[PDB]
Amino acid sequence: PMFIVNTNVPRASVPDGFLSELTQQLAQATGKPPQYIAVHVVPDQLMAFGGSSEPCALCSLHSIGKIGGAQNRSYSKLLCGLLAERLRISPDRVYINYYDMNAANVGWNNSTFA
Amino acid sequence: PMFIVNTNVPRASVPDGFLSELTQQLAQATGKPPQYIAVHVVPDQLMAFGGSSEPCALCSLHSIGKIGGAQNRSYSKLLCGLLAERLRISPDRVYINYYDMNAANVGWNNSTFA
Amino acid sequence: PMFIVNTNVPRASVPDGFLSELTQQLAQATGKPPQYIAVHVVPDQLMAFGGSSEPCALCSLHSIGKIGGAQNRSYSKLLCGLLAERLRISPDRVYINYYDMNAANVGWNNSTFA
Ligand SMILES: COc1cc(-c2ccc(/N=N/c3ccc4c(S(=O)(=O)O)cc(S(=O)(=O)O)c(N)c4c3O)c(OC)c2)ccc1/N=N/c1ccc2c(S(=O)(=O)O)cc(S(=O)(=O)O)c(N)c2c1O
Ligand code: NA
Ligand code: NA
Ligand code: NA
Repeated sequence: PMFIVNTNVPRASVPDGFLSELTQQLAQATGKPPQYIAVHVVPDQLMAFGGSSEPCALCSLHSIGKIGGAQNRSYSKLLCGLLAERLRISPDRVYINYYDMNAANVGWNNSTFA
Repeated sequence: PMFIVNTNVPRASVPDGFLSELTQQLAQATGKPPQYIAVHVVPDQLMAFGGSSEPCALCSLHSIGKIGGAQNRSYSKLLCGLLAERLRISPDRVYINYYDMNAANVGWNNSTFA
Repeated sequence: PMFIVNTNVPRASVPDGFLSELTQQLAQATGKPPQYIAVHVVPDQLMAFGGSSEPCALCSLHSIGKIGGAQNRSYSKLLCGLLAERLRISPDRVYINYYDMNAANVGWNNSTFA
């Protein structure tokens, strides 16, 4: 799975340890081994949410399967939780787009997952 | 809705008010409430369009609904118009990918829109 | 087609000519003219792959058609090869998401490709 967070919070506000915490929490939530989890955090962005420049985040989570209505509600609770507690971003200023990828449409290590 | 622009135009060439202008104009073109519109501008990027490093932009508009053949033409006209006028990027060096998101696949406020 | 690579390798490690090499080789792999290929390299990113931050890349290739099981295997071998040779990124720390876009969902030059 791959999780990306783009945010206007400055880099100095992202705690040491945050990529590793995301990695573990995501391995647990998706049930995938942490070796297959990739995480990307992009701070200091020029962005607005509802017109406002208060702390916000635009995120995505791509996974081959493990995406669906109930799982996505559970991921959002987890990930909004983490963004609130670690980056002090309000959950109503977070979007997370979920993508259930076909294994044939994900390249890795010179091939695809199909 | 979430609109993202990545461009090789430098930050100093992004005029004050640009994020607000996008928010406002997208609210109107899409008909959706502006409190839900997020915008994100990423300047100074290392990019090429057609092999050329002349100003260009690669963009995404994601929304729950309001995505379709006629509507996307209207957004393309609007958004190429703003990138030409404000960032001096030629419309034929702009790509915009449109995504009609399922509500179950967008997290917000600890849950999803489902 | 549009190819984006996000990587933690520093900008000074991206060799001169790399965006042109990606442009040329993708034009060949996809069969589309290079005038229509866009590429975007994002170095110096805060990322982890499998819990750690050795060189890695998270990529996307969007194309109108020319996306499918065999083609994507070939694109993955081509793009992992380039990232390994040119950026010193191991193929097993690369993910590439492939997206077959509908023409009506790609804006360009004030309209869409529909
Ligand atoms: C805004 O639109 C929606 C909103 C909701 C909704 C509302 C409220 C929610 N949360 N409320 C609260 C309240 C208090 C909270 C408090 S508090 O202390 O009590 O204050 C503390 C905390 S805390 O942080 O725990 O402390 C909280 N979290 C709180 C909190 O979460 C919420 O949570 C997830 C979700 C759900 C669905 C919606 N829209 N759905 C669709 C679906 C399809 C559409 C299509 S189509 O069908 O797909 O085509 C086409 C088109 S169109 O083409 O554009 O016409 C459309 N418009 C579509 C469309 O709109
Ligand atoms: Na130049
Ligand atoms: Na896109
Ligand atoms: Na992607």
